[PDB]
Amino acid sequence: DKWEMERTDITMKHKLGQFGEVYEGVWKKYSLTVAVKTLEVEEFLKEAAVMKEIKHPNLVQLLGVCTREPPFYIITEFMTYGNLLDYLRECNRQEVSAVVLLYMATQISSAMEYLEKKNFIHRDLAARNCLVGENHLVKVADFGLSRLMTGDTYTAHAGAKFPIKWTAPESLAYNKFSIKSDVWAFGVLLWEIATYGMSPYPGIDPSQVYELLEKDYRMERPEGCPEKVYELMRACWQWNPSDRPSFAEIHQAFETMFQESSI
Ligand SMILES: CCn1nccc1-c1c[nH]c2ncc(-c3ccc(N)c(C(=O)N(C)C)c3)cc12
Repeated sequence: DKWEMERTDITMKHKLGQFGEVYEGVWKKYSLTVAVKTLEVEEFLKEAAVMKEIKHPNLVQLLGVCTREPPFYIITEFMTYGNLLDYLRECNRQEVSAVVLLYMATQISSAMEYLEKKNFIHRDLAARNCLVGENHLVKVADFGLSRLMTGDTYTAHAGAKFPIKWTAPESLAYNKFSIKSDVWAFGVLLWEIATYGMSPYPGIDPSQVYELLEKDYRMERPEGCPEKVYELMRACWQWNPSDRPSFAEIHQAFETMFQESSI
């Protein structure tokens, strides 16, 4: 297809390794700095297939694939400032102000509304899996997206391990994932943003989080976080998946807040 590329079109500059086999590269023809994911086989090739169907300003854009013979490449745009978590921790808070925080939440929710619309599920939404470009542009990392009709559920493989503090209670107890477990994770992401990259449930060991969530314990409102934003967080953390808002509802709320904060 139009996506298929020659391996020799790209030269690798620097290895980037929390994301795995991921490199900074050069698309020589365009003098363009790119990101390259290299390599099981069938899972990797499906990743590439799904990414061909993703087209949104706030999801990392696929540029090309090398899938004919090993070693296999997935080539995407390069996000200059790296992951959002480290970006928030290291930022100038006078530059990355409250309105900027709303702007980033609006961008992420836009991408998630798109996935909700297009029957995709993320399953690993967190600040570490969002990427930052110039001028506070934020894009959701989309290399591990899966096909799932919005409303349907996925049952994780036996012995699966999750990032507990981002993981919805139905996922923790029953290994069940849906768009609503993404909504839960987004709530935790909101908290990460509001705190400029604090670790969620600070001091609480992961193995004790589920029992607390049962008892209706939730994280308290972060310092300086608007009540409207915290109410959205808490709506995302509703015990019953069906009681949580949709990303369409969430995006509309943030877009309104961002427009009002600008005016
Ligand atoms: C498919 C390729 N891929 N797999 C995972 C992420 C990306 C990626 C795509 N586009 C990217 N654009 C930029 C970066 C990037 C750049 C600099 C950085 N310091 C970091 C960073 O946060 N650290 C801690 C290594 C991340 C990663 C990706």
